[PDB]
Parts: sequence; C-alpha cells; structure tokens
Amino acid sequence: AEPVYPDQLRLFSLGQGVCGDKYRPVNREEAQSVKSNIVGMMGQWQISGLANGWVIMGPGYNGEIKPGTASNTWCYPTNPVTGEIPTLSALDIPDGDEVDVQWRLVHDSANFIKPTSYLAHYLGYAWVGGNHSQYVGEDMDVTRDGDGWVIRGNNDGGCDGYRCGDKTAIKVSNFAYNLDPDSFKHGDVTQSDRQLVKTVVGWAVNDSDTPQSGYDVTLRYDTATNWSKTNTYGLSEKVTTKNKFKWPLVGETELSIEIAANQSWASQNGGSTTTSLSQSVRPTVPARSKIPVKIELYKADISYPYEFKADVSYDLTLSGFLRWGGNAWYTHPDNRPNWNHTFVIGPYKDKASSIRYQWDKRYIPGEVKWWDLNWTIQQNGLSTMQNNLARVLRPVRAGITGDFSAESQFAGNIEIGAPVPLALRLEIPLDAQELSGLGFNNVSLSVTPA
Amino acid sequence: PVYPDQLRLFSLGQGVCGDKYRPVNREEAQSVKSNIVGMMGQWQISGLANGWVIMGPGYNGEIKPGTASNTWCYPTNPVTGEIPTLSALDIPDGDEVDVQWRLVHDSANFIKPTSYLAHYLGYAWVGGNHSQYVGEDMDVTRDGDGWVIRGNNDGGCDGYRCGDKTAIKVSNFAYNLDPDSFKHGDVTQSDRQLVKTVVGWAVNDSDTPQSGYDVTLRYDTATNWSKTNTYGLSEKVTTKNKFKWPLVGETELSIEIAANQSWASQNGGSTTTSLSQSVRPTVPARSKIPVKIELYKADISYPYEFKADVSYDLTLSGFLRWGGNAWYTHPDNRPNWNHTFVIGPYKDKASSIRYQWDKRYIPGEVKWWDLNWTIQQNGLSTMQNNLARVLRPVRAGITGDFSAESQFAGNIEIGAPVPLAGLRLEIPLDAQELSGLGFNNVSLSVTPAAN
Repeated sequence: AEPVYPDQLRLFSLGQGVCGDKYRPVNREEAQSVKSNIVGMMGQWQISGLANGWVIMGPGYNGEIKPGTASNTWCYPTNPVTGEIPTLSALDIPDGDEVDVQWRLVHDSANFIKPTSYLAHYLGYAWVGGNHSQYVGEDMDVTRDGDGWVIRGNNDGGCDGYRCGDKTAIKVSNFAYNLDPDSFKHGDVTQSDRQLVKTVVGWAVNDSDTPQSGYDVTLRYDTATNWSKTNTYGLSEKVTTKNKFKWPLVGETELSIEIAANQSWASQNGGSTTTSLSQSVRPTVPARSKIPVKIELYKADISYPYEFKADVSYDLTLSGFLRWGGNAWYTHPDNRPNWNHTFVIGPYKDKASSIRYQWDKRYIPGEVKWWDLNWTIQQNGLSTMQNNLARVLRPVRAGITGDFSAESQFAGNIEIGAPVPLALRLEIPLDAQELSGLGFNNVSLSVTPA
Repeated sequence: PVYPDQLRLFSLGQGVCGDKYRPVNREEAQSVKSNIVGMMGQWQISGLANGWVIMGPGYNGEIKPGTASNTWCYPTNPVTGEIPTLSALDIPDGDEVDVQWRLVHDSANFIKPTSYLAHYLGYAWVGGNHSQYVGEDMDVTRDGDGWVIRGNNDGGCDGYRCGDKTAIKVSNFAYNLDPDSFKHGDVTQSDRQLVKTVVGWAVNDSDTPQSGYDVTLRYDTATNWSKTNTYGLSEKVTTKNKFKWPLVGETELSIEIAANQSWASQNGGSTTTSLSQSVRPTVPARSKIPVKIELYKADISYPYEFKADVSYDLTLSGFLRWGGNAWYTHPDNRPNWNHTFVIGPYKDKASSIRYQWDKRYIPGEVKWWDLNWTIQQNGLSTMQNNLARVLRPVRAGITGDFSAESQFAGNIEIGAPVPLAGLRLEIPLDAQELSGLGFNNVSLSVTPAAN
C-alpha cells in the first residue's frame, strides 16, 4: 500500500516531467524512500527526472538526488498494485552432498515446512499437519521421493474430523542449481608468484625523412594454460550455469579458462590448452630515429580455495482435497475435490505456477484463473499473507566449493622508450629455439598500418 | 560489444528509438540480458528489433516474439572502447602502514600504470635516469601520511630539463567496507532450541463468529554479541550506510553497524530491540482457540570477512611537454603543472578519469584533459588497457571472529476451536520467569483491527 514499490517504476522518454498514460512523476521523498533501488536500475552516468524540477543520478554520480532537468522521467502508476510480497534476504545453505543440502532446506520447520504448510492451509488444503498436533505445519514427516521429498502429516493412530485420514502432501521436486559466476569469492592464496622468464628487446627504426606513425607492431604467440579444480562435495554433479563465463582473474596471473554452460560443474575439473595470444603498440618515432622496445614474458601460477553460490529452485506441488466452505480455488468448489497444483519456486515458468504473478495481478478479474488470492486476504488480512508468501518465496542459495590452481605463460605490453637519433622496420631478435624451450611457440613480430 | 551503460529505453511507439539510436536486437539483448532486466520493472515488457520483446525480472527476463510500444535502444554511433572494469586487486590485510606500503610499491599494479598515465597525459620525464622506459627506476618516499613516486635523479641525465622528474603523489586514503562482500568460515557453533512455549486461549463469548481483532505479542530482546579485528587497518575503515549484520544459519540477529564509525569501535555489546508478532484470528460463536507462542534461544560463532574498498587521491606534478600534452588548452610554454585525480567513488568531473573519458566525445565537457588527444597519440587500445590498470579496484580483507546469542519468539499460532464448556484473551505471562530467559516487557494484547 502506502510505500513506493521500486519494481513498479517505469521510465518514459516523453520530455521533462512527462509521463505516459496512467503514470505520474515520482517525487523526491519517494525517490529517497527507495534510493538504492532506483539507482540500481539506472545506467552509469544516467540522469532521470523526478517531480517538480528534481533529478536522480546513476551509480557513477553516486546516485545523487538534486535539483535539475531531464528529458526522461521516473514515473509511478496512478493505480499501483498494493501490498507487495517482500523479498527476504537469501537463505544460504553451506556446501554438501545434494541429499544433505536438500535435508537442510526441506526439514527446516521455521523456514520451509511451516510456511509451505500454511500456504497450503491458506489455499484451502485440508489437514496440513499430523495427529500429534492441532496446529498446521506440525508433526510433519519428511520422506524421500526419488530426487525429491514429500512432506505429509504423520498419520499414526486415529484422528478427529471428516476424512482427517487424507492428509495433504507437499511435494518438493524437480530441483535445480544455477551457479552464479558473479558470486565468486576466494580464500587466502595458497601459492602465488609471477616470474620474468625472459625479456625480448631490440629497436624499431624509422628510415624515411618523415615521422613514421600509424603502424601497429604486433607480437603473436602461443603458450599453454594448465588449471585444475576440486569439488568438495557431490551437489557439484548437478549444478550448471546459464551461460559460459571466463574464470575470474586473481593476482597478476592472466588466465584463459572458460567454464562451459549447461555442463555439470563436477565434469569440468581442469585441462591443458595452448592459446594463441597477442600484444601490440602504435609507436610514433620521429624522422630517421629509432626507439628501444621491450617485451617481458611471464610465468605465473596461483592456488586457492574458491566458492560460488548456486541458486536453488524446485517445484512445490500441493495435493489433497479442498476444504468445504473454505477454499481459494477460483471456482470455490464445495464438493471437497482431490486436488493437485504445482508452484515453481524460482525462475518464472508460467502464470499458473507463479505465486508472485497471481498475487500481483489479483485485482485484474480476467487474470484470476487459478488461485483467488483475494480470498486468502479476507480470510487472513494483508500482513499475514504477505509475510507467509515472502517466506515460501525466499531465495535459497547453496555454496559450491573446492580448491583451484593454475599456471600460464603470457607477455606484457610492448614498451617503447625515448626515441634515439642516428646517421618502420624492427631489429628485435626472436630466438625460436630458446622461446620454444620456454613454452612460447609460433612467436612473431609484425608491422601493419593502423 | 554492446555496452550496457549506453543502452536507453524509449517510449515512442513500436520499434521507435530516439534520434541517432537504433533498436537492440534479440542476440545483443541476450548478451547483456542481466543488465537490461536489472533496469526493468517486475512485469515490464519492452521491445527489441523486428518484433521481439524482453521481459522483466518477474518473467525471468524471457526474450520472445511480442509487440511492445516502448523500446530498448543503443547508439548508432556508440562511444567506443569503454574502460574495462577489471577484477579486484586483493591486498593482504594488516596494519594501515602495511596495506599502503604493499600498494604503493607494486611495480606492475601501481607504479607502472600511474606513471604511464602521467606520461600519456603529457607529463615529462616520468622515469629514472637508470632506465629508458616509463615507470622504471622510480623512488618512493614519504611526505607525511602521503607517498611520492618519482624517478631516481642521481647520476647525470640527458634531455631538456631532464632534472625535472614528474612526481606521483598518493594521499588522503580511505577504506569503505562493502557489506555485500560478506563471507564467513566454518560456523563453529550453531543452534536453535525451544526454551518455553507460552500457551493460552482467545475466547469469544458471542453468538456470531469473531474476526475483527488483532492479538499482538510485544517484547524486548537483547542480543549479546561481539567481533574481533585481526589487523590494525580496521581502525580506519567505515561504511557509507548502516547495515544489518548478515544472517547466517538460523539465529535471528538484530545487529546494526553504524556508518561514520571506525569498524574497530563497534566490537559488540548487548543491544535491545522491541519486536512485535501479530495475527487476526477468526473464532466461531461460543468458542475459544488455543494460542501458541514458542520462545527460542540461539548461539552462533564463526570467523568472518568483508572487503574494504581502498580509495586515495592521485596527484601528478611535473611540467607538460613541448610537442604535445593532454590539457585541453595544449600549452607549449612547458609549464609546471599540478592536477589530482580521485581513485575511487565519484566526487567531481575534474578529478574523475572515468567521467572525462566516457564523455570525451562531448565538446562542452572537455574542460580538463581531452582523452581524445591521448587516443589519437597512442591508439584506442593502449589507452583503455592503461586506464583499466589505473582504475583497477583495490581492496583489503577485513577479518575477525563473530559471536552472538539471542532470544526470539516464533509466530503466534492458532489451534482448532473447541466449544466453550469483543474477543477476549486468557494467556498467563509471568514477567519474572520470562525475564530469567531473556524476554523483557512482554505483553499480549487484543486490539480491534479497525484502529
């Protein structure tokens, strides 16, 4: 309600202080109210407008809010959807075997069993608890189900209530883990150093009576990169990454490691590869003069414990019968029908399985084709639903660890010194054999117009 | 390369961009999906080239065919070769004197890059008499709390005024601890345990069901915590904005770190915060409902680590060369020259290399150094790889041990209604007992939802 929702802001390019159909300019106070969020949605040196001649700058300008004018405007809806589900801080589960990472999440009474149970209960699912308790989400048994788990109330002994024997089950299945490359952190560097294995030197001469410029002196060469990694546990066998990425750089050791996408993290533990590389400068040597040029070749290796975060997602399927005269299905059946509905807890898939969608579009009558979330609100009130939904939708991440080590060869910049006279050709010796013995193959120096 | 910071959303109709801009295509959109989605509303839908669309974070940034009257665009003629943001240059924590010494003497990560910056900008003799190259045979001397990197001047040299070595002064250091870089070791202690269950009843002595009253639980909790600081640098680190101590395990901690205070002067204590749980139950006519409130105790400890970003001022003193320098006026009188940069978060245009470089193509902006001249003198590549080194983020590890104990209540739970043999409450609370277990000023109240 009252509070401004960052994720509902929309930008317009309609001129100063102008908004599109059914949007109004965001004012200073509101902007300040969620400063971090607006800035995080802006470009480096972006500058957008706010109400009554004010402006908010991007991260580059330190997201500052001051008087000003902008052609574009941060606008808010004249009819904003109220009572958003908050997004709680991530629940970080330490690295372990898939089974253990999953037990830790699934049997957590306060962060999983109770919220998901209460969600099912709020949706009108009957008997969401075991007969050892009168409260929902208690005396809940967690049992293995393939690569998933099932959560149903213990059914030992007898129970009171019509069909109390038919306990609703909460199926947690279809798990997935997406390693986030940006979450990269590393411990103390075990090994680290970069030797100067050789330095190529010589000169670059200018013969003509006119200043030689606009030519690129380019060094091309090959070297091998040897890296390897370990995986402390087995969850590794199931994590992938949306897209390929370059292993992050640490120290002064230039590496060229490409982790491949959608390929088991546990299946990519290292490799030896020779990579063609290059370096180049565009000198400007004055008439009939020469410049000293130097290229330092290096060798570096580094080792360290590493850690990434994998975003966990799973399917939440609720199955049981819908309570009589207390139901949230849109048709509000009264025949206590056996029911099955699955929510995708993680990356969006479709409307039917998106709690956040059905919640946010709850006031658009034509969109409610599944759970009538409005019912949960008259039944429980805004705060209770918001707090509960936030708990079931809380992001879950799993740590991914192990040791990393690598060694590679590479050249530094082609450096040049103060030009010397005399009274664009190169005189830079390249000992093929010594270089080859050092691990630098197919090394060449070329001159080519800019 | 599609540079995300040059992207621009326009609201001018189907596939329409602003002047000198063009529609982002499906592929280009995929190459920078996260940056685009990170600028979009939860359920925003925006257009791309040839009738495609990219959706907001809520739809998981799906890229698919669709019609949209607002569009993601890119310059037809983009400012090319933006300075690459390299990975962080980690520095071994220690006492302030250590981190500075380690930074300042780093030949390949600081001396060479800052010396080349001066040289490319036209500063003369940025090198020692014992080398023909820029940035070699340099001497670093103190000058208060600031440092000075300048070519060795001993012996004899050649060149007009070769005795005038350009000095690179580093001063005014500052270290900003980044709360999001949080990480921890083995959580050498943990768990939660139930220490008491406060139970009672809500009764309804009416012939009609009751749903108009909030039962709320209010109380004070004290978190007894602490944290050590392995090294001395922490005496100078601060945080721009306050933050909640990060949640680890399942011990709810109510700890806050204040901005503008030395990291080292916030090592723990007993902090009291007032919490409040509530619920609006529905009690059938002539009925009562059991109310349950569990109270927990929790202990946690573990080594911790946050990184502190290091910023400093880089001042270049020397005279600008004869045949060309970078100053927008391009003097030739071979003048002494003082100019300082701010290596770290923005401050102002004059002292921001990133700013002058990114806006180089805008004539009115070049009021200091024009980096278009340096690019025509050394090539586009040379210059962005050099500025990539100069602006390479530098950070020191801030480590130590963290320990904490706290008491917290679970949510208020409601049982099944059972026929009695404004909503009313009957739940005993013994101030002294509760207090013995770390819960003070505990109250259960029944309030109409209409207040």
